[PDB]
Amino acid sequence: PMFIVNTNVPRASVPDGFLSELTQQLAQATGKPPQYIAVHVVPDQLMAFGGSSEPCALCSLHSIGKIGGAQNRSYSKLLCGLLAERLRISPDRVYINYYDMNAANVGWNNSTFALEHH
Amino acid sequence: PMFIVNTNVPRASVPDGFLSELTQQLAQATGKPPQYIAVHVVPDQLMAFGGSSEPCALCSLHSIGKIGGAQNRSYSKLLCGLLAERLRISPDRVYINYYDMNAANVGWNNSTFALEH
Amino acid sequence: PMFIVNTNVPRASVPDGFLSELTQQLAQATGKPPQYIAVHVVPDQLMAFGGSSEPCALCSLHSIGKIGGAQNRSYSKLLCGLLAERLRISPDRVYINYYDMNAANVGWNNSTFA
Ligand SMILES: O=C(O)/C=C/c1ccc(O)c(O)c1
Repeated sequence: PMFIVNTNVPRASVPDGFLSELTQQLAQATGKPPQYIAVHVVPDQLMAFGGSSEPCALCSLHSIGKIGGAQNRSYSKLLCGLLAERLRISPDRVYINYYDMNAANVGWNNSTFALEHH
Repeated sequence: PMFIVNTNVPRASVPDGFLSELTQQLAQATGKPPQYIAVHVVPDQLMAFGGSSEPCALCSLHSIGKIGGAQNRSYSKLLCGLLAERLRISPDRVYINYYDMNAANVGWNNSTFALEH
Repeated sequence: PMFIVNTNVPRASVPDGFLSELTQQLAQATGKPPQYIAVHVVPDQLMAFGGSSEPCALCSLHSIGKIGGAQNRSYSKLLCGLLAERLRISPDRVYINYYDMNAANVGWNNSTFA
């Protein structure tokens, strides 16, 4: 799984340990080994949410499977809680786009995760 | 709705009220309250369009609904219009990827927009 | 086609000619004319892959068609090769998301591709 956070919170406000905590907590939430998890945090962004430049975040989570109604609600509670506690961003100023990727459409290590056909 | 612009135009060339302008214009175009509109502008990018580093932009518009053939051409005229006028980017050097998101696949406020099941 | 690379490799390590090489090689691999290929490289990113900050890349390739099982494997071999040779990123620390775009969902030049 791959998690990206873009935010107008400044770099100096991102705590030591943030990327490792996201890695661990995502591995736990998705039931996937942490070796697979990629995390990417982009601070100091020029952004508005509702026309206002109070802290906010635009995020994406891409996974092959483990995406769905109940699961995505759990991920949102986890990730919003982390963004609130660590970055001081209000949960109602956060969007997370969830993408259930097909294995054939994820490249890795010179190939893709679809090894069965064609 | 969420609109993201990545561009090689420098930061100093982005006008002070551009984020506010995009917000109001997208609210009107989509018929959604501005409170739901998020805008993200990323200047000074290392990018090329057709092998050239003249001004260009790579963009995305995500919405739950209000995405489709006729609507998207309307969004393209509006957004290219704004990019040309405000950032001085030729419309033929802009790409906009449109995504019609399912409510269940958009997280917000500790949950998603799918409150029904 | 639109190709984006986000990486923690520093800007100073991106070699002269990298965007041109990406453009030319994507044109060759996808068949599409180079005049319409857009490439975007974002270095110096705060990133981890498997919990480690050794060099890594998160990438996307969007194309109207030319996306599929065998074609995507070929793109991955090409693009991981370039990231390995040019940016010194191990291929097993690269993810590439492939998107087959509907022409009505791609804006360009005041309109769409449909
Ligand atoms: O990134 C995008 O928004 C898509 C751009 C694009 C532009 C021209 C093409 O022929 C194509 O397949 C895709």
